[PDB]
Amino acid sequence: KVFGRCELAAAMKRHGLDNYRGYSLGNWVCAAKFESNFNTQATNRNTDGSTDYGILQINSRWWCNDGRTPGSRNLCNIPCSALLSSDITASVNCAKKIVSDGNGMNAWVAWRNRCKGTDVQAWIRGCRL
Ligand SMILES: [Pt+4]
Ligand SMILES: [Pt+4]
Repeated sequence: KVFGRCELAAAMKRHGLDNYRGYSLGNWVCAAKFESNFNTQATNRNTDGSTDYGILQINSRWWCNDGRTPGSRNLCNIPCSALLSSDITASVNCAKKIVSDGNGMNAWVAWRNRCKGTDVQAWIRGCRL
């Protein structure tokens, strides 16, 4: 599913991401925009053999099992395919674990490079939240 910007903001808010570990909603919407262009079915292969999955491009090296990443850790306890669903619940629950790990949202390279320190409130502007 390809989310609309405000539709996604509303689903993220409902799943408890607004101000989760101090990151306002706009940060999460911005990260999703640049990670996956709001497409729950986005996959991207990394040079190390791991793959990133879903709306927040969560990586198979640490976070999910895809059966093809030798020595992967599966910290979210979830098949990576579950992260591609039109229901964002699995992605949200896993992202909460990731952002709690010590490095906050810096774990998402596009958030670091494209969202961090920008006016992220613009991403929720005009939305009925
Ligand atoms: Pt469809
Ligand atoms: Pt909804």
